[PDB]
Amino acid sequence: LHKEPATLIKAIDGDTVKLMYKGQPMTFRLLLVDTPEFNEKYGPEASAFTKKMVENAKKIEVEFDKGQRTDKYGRGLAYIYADGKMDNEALVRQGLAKVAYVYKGNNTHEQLLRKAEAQAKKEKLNIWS
Ligand SMILES: Cc1cn([C@H]2C[C@H](OP(=O)(O)O)[C@@H](COP(=O)(O)O)O2)c(=O)[nH]c1=O
Ligand SMILES: [Ca+2]
Repeated sequence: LHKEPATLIKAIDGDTVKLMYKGQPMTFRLLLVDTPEFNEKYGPEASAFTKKMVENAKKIEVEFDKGQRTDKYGRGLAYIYADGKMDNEALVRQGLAKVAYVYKGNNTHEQLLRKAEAQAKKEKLNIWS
């Protein structure tokens, strides 16, 4: 996989963000995770966590996987990095997302994220409390 440039347009919630990618605005949905909706328990914390990561980043990058690059809603499907740190993994490691929506052929980082979930779960963090 390859990292490509993007710039923040605006945070949306724990697992979606609006970025400018190849000069076009698009909403990105984070691969392989599910944060609670803003209206649910840990939803505000998930939203906050992603907002902070992307707004503080000097460099945002998007990494597509091998499979579909947009979903049925026209959202980009990617791993999103803030100064080299992957938000997808970070939200899971913090107990602010569950590994979810693991579809064949867009699952390159599946093991890495499950390992993070196992550790968040061992620590009883947030969702796992
Ligand atoms: C993360 C992801 C979501 N989706 C679709 C599946 C779900 O369809 P449904 O809306 O029919 O439930 C939806 C969940 O996204 P959200 O968790 O943002 O609601 O997004 C994909 O198709 N591929 C993906 O990789
Ligand atoms: Ca969600």
